Amino acid sequence: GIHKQKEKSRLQGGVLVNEILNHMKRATQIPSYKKLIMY
Repeated sequence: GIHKQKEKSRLQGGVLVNEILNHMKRATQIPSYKKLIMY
């Protein structure tokens, strides 16, 4: 699964997805965290 109650939303929900992308992308822009999980 990749959605909680997105179904409830008709079109507006779409915008939500877009926003999410930003956050995710930013993550790849800062792989520094890798060091943490790593040794």
